[PDB]
Amino acid sequence: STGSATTTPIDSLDDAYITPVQIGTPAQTLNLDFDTGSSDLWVFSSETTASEVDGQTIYTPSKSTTAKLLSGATWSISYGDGSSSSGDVYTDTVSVGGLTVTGQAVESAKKVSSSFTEDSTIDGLLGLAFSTLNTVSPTQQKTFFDNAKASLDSPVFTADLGYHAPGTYNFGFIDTTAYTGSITYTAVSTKQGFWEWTSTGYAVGSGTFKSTSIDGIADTGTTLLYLPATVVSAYWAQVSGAKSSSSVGGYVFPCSATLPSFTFGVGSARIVIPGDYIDFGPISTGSSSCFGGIQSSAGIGINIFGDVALKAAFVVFNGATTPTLGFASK
Repeated sequence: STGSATTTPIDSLDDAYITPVQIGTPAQTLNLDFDTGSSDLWVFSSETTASEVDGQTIYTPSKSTTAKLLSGATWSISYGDGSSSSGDVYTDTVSVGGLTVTGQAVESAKKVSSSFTEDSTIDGLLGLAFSTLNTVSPTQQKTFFDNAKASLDSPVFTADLGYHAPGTYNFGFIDTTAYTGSITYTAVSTKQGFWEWTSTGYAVGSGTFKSTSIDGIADTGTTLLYLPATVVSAYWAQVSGAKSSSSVGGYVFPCSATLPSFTFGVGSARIVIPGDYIDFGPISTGSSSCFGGIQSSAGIGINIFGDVALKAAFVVFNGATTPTLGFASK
C-alpha cells in the first residue's frame, strides 16, 4: 500500500504545516501537525476542557462506530517549546492520503496548554519519531508509521515541505519526480528516539564550506533551524545590524536586509537554504526588527534541523531494519 497527502502552511510565515487525517467511521477529518520529533497521535476532542477549545475541529469518539476506549490508558506530553497536552486513549481507524491503519491509538486530549488553544488551525499532532518515545501508559503505543510499515510497498515516508506553498507527505514510496539529482543517504541513531543524524558541515552565503560534524535531529514539528552558537554567530555576522536579543529571545535583524543563504552538508552532498527562507518577519506587528530563522541550540541540548532546513530538501525517512535519512535538492 501507499498514501499521499498534501501538507499546507498554517500562516504566511510557514510556522507549521497541517495535513488532513481521517479518523473513525464515518470519517472525521482533522488537520494534524505531522511531527517527526515526537511519537504521539493526539487530537482535540469532545473530551477537551471546553475553555481550552477555540476554533479547532474536534474528534468525537462516541460518533465513531469503530472507536474503542483503550481501558486504563493515559498520556501526557511536553514539547520543547514548553507546550503540553494530556488525556485518555481510544483505538480507531486512521487514514492519511488513502493509507488506512486499523486499531491506531488516537490520544484524546482532556487538557491542552495555552499555545495549542490559541492556534485554531492545528487540531492535533501526528508523531513520526520512533515509538519508544510514545507517552501512553501503562502500555506504550505505536506510531501511525510503525503500524502501517509492514503493509507499505517500501518501509519509508517522505517529507516535501513547501516554502510559502503546499507540499506533500508520502508513505510507502519515493516520488522520483519530486526532487533533482540524487538522494544522499546518511546514518541515523535511534538511541534518543529521534531521526538523529550528523551533518558534515556548513557554509554561509558564497563562503567556503567548513567541514565539521553537527549531530542533530530532522524535526518537521519545529519551525526553525537550531545549531551550535559558533555556527549561528558566523551566519548572523554576515548580516549588517543583526544581533542576539535577550528580550526578544534570539537573533533579530533589520527587516530591510537581504539575507545570505545557508548550506548544510549531507555526506559529500550539500543542501542550500535560500536567504528568504530564514526571514520570519517582524518581531511584532509593524516593527522594523525581524526574527531570524537560524537560532542557537545552546539552551536546548540538541541541534534541530526544523522546517527552515527541511523545506529546502526532499527528505526520506527510511524505516528499514536499520533506519537512515535521505536528502535531495529539489
